[PDB]
Amino acid sequence: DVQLQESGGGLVQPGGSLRLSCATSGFTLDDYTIGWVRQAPGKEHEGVSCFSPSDGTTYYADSVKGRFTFSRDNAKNTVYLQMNSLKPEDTAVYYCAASFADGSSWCYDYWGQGTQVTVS
Repeated sequence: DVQLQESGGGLVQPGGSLRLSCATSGFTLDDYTIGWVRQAPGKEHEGVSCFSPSDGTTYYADSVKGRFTFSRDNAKNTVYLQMNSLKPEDTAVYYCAASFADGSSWCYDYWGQGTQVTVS
């Protein structure tokens, strides 16, 4: 079955950088939309990025455009979130999330355990 595991969270300075990794098991990346969703206690979850293999587009939340960048290592089946210019409001648990690429949902059906990012 689809399984995801995030890593790389921690405490980072204001305006700093951090690179999260999501390792996968059970599928090839090109069959799925994949990306990142975050949730801070007290707020509903917020999509951060989502990648579609139908045309290779990555969608980003307006709040992170230009600061956060998604990438994949297709051979290693691992995806990444490169965060730059971190702000205190970026503090949240970050999940990598995926859906089978059939047009009905996107970065929704499966998620990992999450990794905490805390910005001072």
